Formats: sequence, structure tokens, C-alpha cells
Amino acid sequence: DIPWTDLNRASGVGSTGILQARIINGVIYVRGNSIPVPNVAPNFIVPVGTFPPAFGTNLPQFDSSGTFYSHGNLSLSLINMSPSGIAVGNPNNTSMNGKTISFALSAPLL
Amino acid sequence: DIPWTDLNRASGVGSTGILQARIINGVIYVRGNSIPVPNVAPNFIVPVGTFPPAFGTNLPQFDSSGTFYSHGNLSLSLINMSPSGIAVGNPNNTSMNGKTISFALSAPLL
Repeated sequence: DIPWTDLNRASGVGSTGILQARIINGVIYVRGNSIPVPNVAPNFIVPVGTFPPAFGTNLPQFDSSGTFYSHGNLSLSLINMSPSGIAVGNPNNTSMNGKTISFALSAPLL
Repeated sequence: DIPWTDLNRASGVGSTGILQARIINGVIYVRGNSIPVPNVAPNFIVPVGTFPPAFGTNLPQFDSSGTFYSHGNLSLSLINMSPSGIAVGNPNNTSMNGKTISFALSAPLL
């Protein structure tokens, strides 16, 4: 069991907001709130952060939805969860620039 | 490979919006667009849809993010994925009422 802990943030990623994970009863939980991210060009994916060594490598893999946010407007994002950490894809027609991202996800460990 | 197929919606779930899943190369994709759901209390779970028997037994389990929506306002929803279908959770400290949900997710089978 591991308490709420900061993910190691990828280069280009801002230091403000919350990006944490925890393991309770064998399920990894991840949450991201108002994480500033670099520019995400259309159909590009950029890294957001990586799981400290303490979490191990037996982590689940799946894709889910999140949001991009700036200036009152929310946009749909693609969140990649894997052992490699969290990354964010832009499924929209225009680049996503000066945005923050938010999501929450969880799944059993492997 | 299963083409885009409508899920069967659980009781209380509205008829508008779109809720469907597909399997391409051992990976299931599920999306919801403006699906009207029942009032959900904080930390409680409301059933949304079930997979037709074509999709089989070997479906993954994880919780991801989606959105709640009413009256021009979006909030964080939780999306529950399992063999049992799609269900929606409320990570907010107030009840989510009169909401439609949108989400997208995917993972490999097994």
C-alpha cells in the first residue's frame, strides 16, 4: 500500500496543479488536476509524468478520456495509462496550447 | 472483430445520445455521447449499459474519467468499465442530477 504521491513530471510539464497516484488494496489510483502541459498538436501525444520506482512495473494499460482547459473552454483529451506513466493525446482538429489537463483513473495491478 | 454496436441501456437511462462499443484486433473501444443518466449521489454508482453477448466474457476492468453535463456546465464523472458493462460514478461532493454523460475508453481484451 502506497499513500498519495507525486508522479515525476515530464519535461515541458508545469509544476502547478495536482498529479498523484496511490495503491490501496492492490488497485493503482491516478488523479490529475489542472496540470499545465506543453502544446499538443492535432493527433500528437506528449508525456505528462512517470510513476516513481516504488510503484513497480506491473501496472495496468488502457486509454481513457480527460479534458483540456483554458480561458473558460474545455476540450476532449486522450489519456494513456501504462507502466510508462501518463501521456496525453489531442484528438481535436486544432493544436491544444497553454492548456491544463484533468482526469482520474484506476485499475487493479498486474 | 465486432463493428460499432449499441449497448443495451439499463433501467432509468435515457434513450437519446449514443452508447456503443467495437472490437478491432483484440482491443475493445467504448464511447458515450450525451447519454442521459439517473441522479447519482456522491460515491454511489448508477448502471448505464451492458455489452451484447457478441463481445464475450474476457472484458477488462478499470475506472476512468468522463464528464457530467447539464445547463452549459461540465463536471468530473467516473466511468466504471467491467464485464458487467458501463456504470457511472460521482466523485463530487454534491449529487449529479439531470446529467448527460460523455466518455471514451479502450483496452486490450483479457
